[PDB]
Amino acid sequence: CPCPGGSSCAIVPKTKEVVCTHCPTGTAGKRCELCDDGYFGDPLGSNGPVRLCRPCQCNDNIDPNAVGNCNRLTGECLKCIYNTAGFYCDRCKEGFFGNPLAPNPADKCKACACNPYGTVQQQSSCNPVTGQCQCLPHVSGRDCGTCDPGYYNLQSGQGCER
Amino acid sequence: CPCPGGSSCAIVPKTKEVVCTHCPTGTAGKRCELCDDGYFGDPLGSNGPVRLCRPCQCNDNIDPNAVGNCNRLTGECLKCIYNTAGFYCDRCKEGFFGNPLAPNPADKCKACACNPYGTVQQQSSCNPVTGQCQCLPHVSGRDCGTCDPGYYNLQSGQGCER
Amino acid sequence: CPCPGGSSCAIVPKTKEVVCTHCPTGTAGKRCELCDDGYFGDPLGSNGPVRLCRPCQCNDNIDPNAVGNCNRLTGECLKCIYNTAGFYCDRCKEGFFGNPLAPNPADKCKACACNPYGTVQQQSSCNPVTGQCQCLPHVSGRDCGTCDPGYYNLQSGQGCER
Amino acid sequence: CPCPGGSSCAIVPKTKEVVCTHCPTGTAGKRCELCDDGYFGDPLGSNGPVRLCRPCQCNDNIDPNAVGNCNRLTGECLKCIYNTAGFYCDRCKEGFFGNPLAPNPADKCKACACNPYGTVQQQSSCNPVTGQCQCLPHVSGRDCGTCDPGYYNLQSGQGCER
Repeated sequence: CPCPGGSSCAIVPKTKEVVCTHCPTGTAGKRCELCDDGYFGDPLGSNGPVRLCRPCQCNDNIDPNAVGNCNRLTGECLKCIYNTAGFYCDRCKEGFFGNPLAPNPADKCKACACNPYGTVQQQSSCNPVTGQCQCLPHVSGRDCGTCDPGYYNLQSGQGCER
Repeated sequence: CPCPGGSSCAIVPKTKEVVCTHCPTGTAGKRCELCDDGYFGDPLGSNGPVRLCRPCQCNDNIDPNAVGNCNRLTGECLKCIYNTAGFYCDRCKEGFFGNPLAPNPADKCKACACNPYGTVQQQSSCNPVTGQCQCLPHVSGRDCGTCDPGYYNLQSGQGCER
Repeated sequence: CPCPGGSSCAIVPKTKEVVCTHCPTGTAGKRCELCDDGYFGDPLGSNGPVRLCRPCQCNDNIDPNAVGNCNRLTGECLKCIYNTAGFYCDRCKEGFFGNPLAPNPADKCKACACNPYGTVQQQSSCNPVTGQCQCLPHVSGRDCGTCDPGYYNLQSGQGCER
Repeated sequence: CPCPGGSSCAIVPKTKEVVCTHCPTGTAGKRCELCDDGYFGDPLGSNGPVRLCRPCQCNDNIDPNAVGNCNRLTGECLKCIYNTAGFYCDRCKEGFFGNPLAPNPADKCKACACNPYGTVQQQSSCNPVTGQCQCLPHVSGRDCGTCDPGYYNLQSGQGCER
């Protein structure tokens, strides 16, 4: 059998070709040349040096029971949860802010929720760490949703006036 | 239905009791009061404050396709792979050394392999970072497997002599 | 000069010995054979293979402005702050509980504060994750500080009685 | 003294204004309203909620002995070393590839070194994980520096020909 240590093989009938069957854990493919789902690397050096298959590294921000969580070759996370994003689920989705590495799911990424009347050009994204939205003149609040004390007419859509 | 948002329920016949069926993702149990496998927390505050279920945090040193990787309540990792160990797969098994957080599986934890003739009291464990074994007099090497230059008789089991 | 690339040296007068002076960043010592404070490794392979000096890895739980934060050879963290502890400031001090890796200093490690009247054998340590103290009969609360509903006399020091 | 617990203060002569002097560790400023260098947060809630000052979180890819390693308000890493980059020194500089989180400084980020004759449009950047450069027709190698077996003339600057 043209398969790694442990792998048994089978002569398929539907085309008459041999394929590996008990590929070592972490690898898959007809020759156990691919990494299994949930893993990434290049077990047989098919595309560069040999890279042992290892579990995806997505800062624990992926569903353990989902499939296709990461690119089997590069390790790029594909199914980041909790509104996280980035190559390794280490950023927040655009329009969100917080700390993707915060251990409690609720504290990872919260929506910017920028008030459209007070935010410059009605932007939907805010500072990624503080969440501060970019406010029009004399508007205040993280979401730019209220006028500064003594100013009025937020709905002017151009800042508050005295 | 006495179940969280989304969960449907079913009146079982075999005892005539209702149980939840479409528990929100991450939770499980007849009332979706437990965290699903691969997750940990306390969704309904059954044993302390409410703790949203989150994927186990085992420094990516657990098989994504195994079950029971961590304690569903505390998050303690139970099935650490690559010879890693510790509460969160952040140490190496006893008798191993290296860096459990090293990204390549081969560089995480290697066996001490202390030479029994040169190691003090025939110990099997070595320094967890350097891997240095504790050597008898005039013995050298990480594994204490050879005499210092000019000394002889390692098999004396008491160090080399001149 | 018997010193690495860049290092200049000086013939000291007080004993008449040469010593290196502009050791490359991260290293120190008369021959730049040690790693500088805040770093760990073995730049010249003086005690095993060459290990480039790198900043201590203490999960950001060390004072950036303190000295001696980690062992210059092994990297073992020595001055863990915020009540954190363990080889790499990845555990909580004994008698504390929480998540040493929690990003907010206040959420890392909190004191067990076990009530001495309700805790078994007056223990001071609690579960490292939940903080639950070990309670005597019919005593409840994380700190074991109150009787179960309908029980009395916590100060009995043996659990509450009906 | 208009200063936090522990801080003493001084009436300066050069303008006659009081300023705090023994600010609690991690904070600084005339009112201990700023986080000290090497730290980030908002101790007194001067720009949003109170955020305890904590050491910069730059994946240990910053010089412990440098100043201004991170933004005192947001925590954005400013002086990433070892060719690392990104908000938290968690990417590699452009034109580099590897794993910024690799514990050995040498394995973090290596230069793409794309061969200009074999790389498409003479690009200098390569795949961030594999380092593979984008090669012209019939050119091979990570750096696109040699022709496929049986092809010739790499210096054509358009791929090799048979």
